[PDB]
Amino acid sequence: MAMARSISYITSTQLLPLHRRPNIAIIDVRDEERNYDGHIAGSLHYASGSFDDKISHLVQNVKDKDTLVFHSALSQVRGPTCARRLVNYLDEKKEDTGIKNIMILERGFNGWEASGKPVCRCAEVPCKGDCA
Ligand SMILES: [Zn+2]
Repeated sequence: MAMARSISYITSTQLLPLHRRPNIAIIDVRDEERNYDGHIAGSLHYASGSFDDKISHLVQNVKDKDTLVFHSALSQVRGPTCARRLVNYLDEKKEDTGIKNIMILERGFNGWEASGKPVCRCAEVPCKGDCA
């Protein structure tokens, strides 16, 4: 009942009605190497030494088709922080949002970490969306 107007999270099913196409990707920030501590799937984690040199980078590579999901887990608390930095860059430039549509994942990888063994293991490089 009125809860889907850009800049919002989507439930497991909410992903069905949309599922635009590969144009979607999940952004994460913390260090990447310090977050996984092993392997992983989907969503790419990045630094934050600039906080603005990462969204100009994404803005420069909008690729036209672009859907962005932030956090990678379930916005347990950092989600708002994700938007916080979004504001930081947008503050540096203005009306940034290199992404066509920004939303937050309902599951991300909370089930895997929380109730799906520690973290992805395997022994490959391109294993899953993002495995470090
Ligand atoms: Zn893996």
